[PDB]
Amino acid sequence: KETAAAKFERQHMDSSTSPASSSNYCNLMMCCRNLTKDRCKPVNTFVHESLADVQAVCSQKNVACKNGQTNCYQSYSTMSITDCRETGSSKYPNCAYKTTQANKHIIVACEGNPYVPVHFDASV
Amino acid sequence: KETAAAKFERQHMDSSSNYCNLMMCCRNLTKDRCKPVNTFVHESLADVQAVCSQKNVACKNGQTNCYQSYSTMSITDCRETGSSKYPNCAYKTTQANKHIIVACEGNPYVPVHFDASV
Ligand SMILES: OC[C@H]1O[C@H](O[C@H]2O[C@H](CO)[C@@H](O)[C@H](O)[C@H]2O)[C@H](O)[C@@H](O)[C@@H]1O
Repeated sequence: KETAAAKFERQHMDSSTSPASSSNYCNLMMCCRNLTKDRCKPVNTFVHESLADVQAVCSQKNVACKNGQTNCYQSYSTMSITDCRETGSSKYPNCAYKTTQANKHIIVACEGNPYVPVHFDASV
Repeated sequence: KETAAAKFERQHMDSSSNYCNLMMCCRNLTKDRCKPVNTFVHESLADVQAVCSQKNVACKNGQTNCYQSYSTMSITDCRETGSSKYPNCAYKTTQANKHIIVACEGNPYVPVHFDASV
């Protein structure tokens, strides 16, 4: 008769392998979104909220962009994001990244009609 | 030419899979009925068993042998979809990082029930 301990392991345990762990999210994603084809993009943030909520930021808190422009906007709320940045040993075409999941406000630059995000400026 | 808007979506959007459908079935949780909800923990077995030595808390049923993990653990919640119908069980998969609460018993003292994630 299965023990209570083994029933729990059966119903609930699925330890991830190294290839499947979140720490490898950035390495897979920077590659599949084509951000490592020509050189290693040093830093890049992925945003996990809906597209509606991210597009909505273009009508939220207007802030200066790092480059000096003023078509940047910060979300009023924090958003689930994942920050990818090159590890010290990363070397093109073998780019490597440290994955950091977080909840932060995002700052995006907006342009066009409709006025939507066209550049990711910072997470704060 | 890919638009400026579409380029932003490619480099930066990753909003919100059949993981629950397969695991619920591989672990025999859909054998004669669809178990309605279940949670899988992706930490090592040793780290999960160590929770029985962490924060002692009351279980939902009032027992006093529940334990909450000091740290958040990577987990996946499996919830039956609205269309799910035995023998064609179907689940929505939601990943999270939360503290887990397990009831423990036995010698050695190990988890025997998943009570909640907080
Ligand atoms: O008795 C406590 C609860 O047990 C189940 O819910 C918990 O366990 C599930 C996995 O077995 C989790 O997915 C869920 O988040 C937990 O709260 C049961 O479904 C609940 O009705 C009980 O209250």
